Amino acid sequence: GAMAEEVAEIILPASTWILFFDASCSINSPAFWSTNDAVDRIWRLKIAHELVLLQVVLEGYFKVRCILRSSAPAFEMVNADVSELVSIVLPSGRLVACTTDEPTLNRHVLTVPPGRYRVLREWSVHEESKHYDVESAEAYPADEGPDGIITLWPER
Repeated sequence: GAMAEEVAEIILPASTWILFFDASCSINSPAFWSTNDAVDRIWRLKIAHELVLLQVVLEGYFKVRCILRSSAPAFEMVNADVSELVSIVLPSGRLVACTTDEPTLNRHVLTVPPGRYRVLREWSVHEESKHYDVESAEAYPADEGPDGIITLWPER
């Protein structure tokens, strides 16, 4: 039960929002960001479960582990300070990430079967606050993090 099926980690800088979405989502195109009120249209995508939003308190470099799991995790993230159950729709199954600092990041996270997933966002503010002074992804200490874990399992 609760079997890890696919696992990957990304390390990226961010000052406010890390955004997870299907590669086919409108946010993954320049036309989304070239027109006004992109911040309102991000929130509408979140409301519509087309993106998942990872907020950070201050600018830093953060390690995010993403897991496709057969069900909800048997063990919570050990140092998590917050846990929220949301969902995401992935019409192509290609899960990618960007930030409001780098909208063109298009960072591949995982390729999962297309469909709708329950999503657990686990985040450690304590771990996040260790990494505001990280200069680069390469300088992120290998034995530290993840600052958060994003777990997907099929919405049934």
